[PDB]
Amino acid sequence: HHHHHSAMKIYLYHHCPYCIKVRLVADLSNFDYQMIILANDDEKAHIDRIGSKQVPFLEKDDGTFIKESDEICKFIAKVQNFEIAESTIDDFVKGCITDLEPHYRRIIYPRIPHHPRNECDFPTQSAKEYFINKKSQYIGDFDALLRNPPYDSIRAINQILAKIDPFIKTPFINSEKFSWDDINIFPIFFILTMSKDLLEIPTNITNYIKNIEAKTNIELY
Ligand SMILES: [Cl-]
Repeated sequence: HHHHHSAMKIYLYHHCPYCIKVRLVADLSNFDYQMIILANDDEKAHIDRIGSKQVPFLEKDDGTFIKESDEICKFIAKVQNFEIAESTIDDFVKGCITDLEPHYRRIIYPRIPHHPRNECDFPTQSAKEYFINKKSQYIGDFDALLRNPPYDSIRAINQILAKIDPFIKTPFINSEKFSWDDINIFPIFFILTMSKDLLEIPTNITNYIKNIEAKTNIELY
C-alpha cells in the first residue's frame, strides 16, 4: 500500500523550515507523497489552490487541501499509523531556540535565495529578487549582511548552541522516540547549516542532524 521513502502531492520549498517539518514526518513514516517544489515568485500556483501564498500545503486524493504544518504532520501520522511522542525536552532548550531568531535572521536568511542547494526554490533571477524584495522589510539589506556577517550574532548563535548541545540526543532529539521536539527543533538546526562555514555547530547537534539526514531524504547544506 505504501513504499519506503527513498501519490499525494505536497507543495513546499526546500529551504522553508515549516516544510521541513512535513518532510521529516513524511520520510520517517514512509508516507507515499510527490514533492512539488514551487518557485518563490510563482504566486498563482499557491493562490489558485489554497487562496494564499504560503507553504507547505498537502493535496489529498479527493482534491482537498491541508495547510498548517502541524495539521499536515498529524494527518500523515494518522494515515501511516505512525506515533509521534509528546514534547519532553527541557524548557531551557525551548527558550534558547527562541533566542536564535534575531541572529539567524541576520546570519542565515540573507543566504537563502543565493545558496546553490536552493536553486529548486529559486530557478530564476526573478524568484531570487522576489524573495529579496519581499523579505528585506524585517531582515535588512541582503548585500550588506552578506558582505558583513555580524560577528556578534555569530558569537550569540555559537554560545546558544553550546548551551543546547548537552540536551541533544540520538537517534532522535530525546533519544529513542521520535517526538514533536524533533518536529519543532530539527528545522532550526537544518537552516543553520546554510551558514555552517561561519558557525560552530557542536558535537551532539552535528550527530543528531546527520542521523536525521541519513534516515530521510532531507539533505543538509
Ligand atoms: Cl510560506
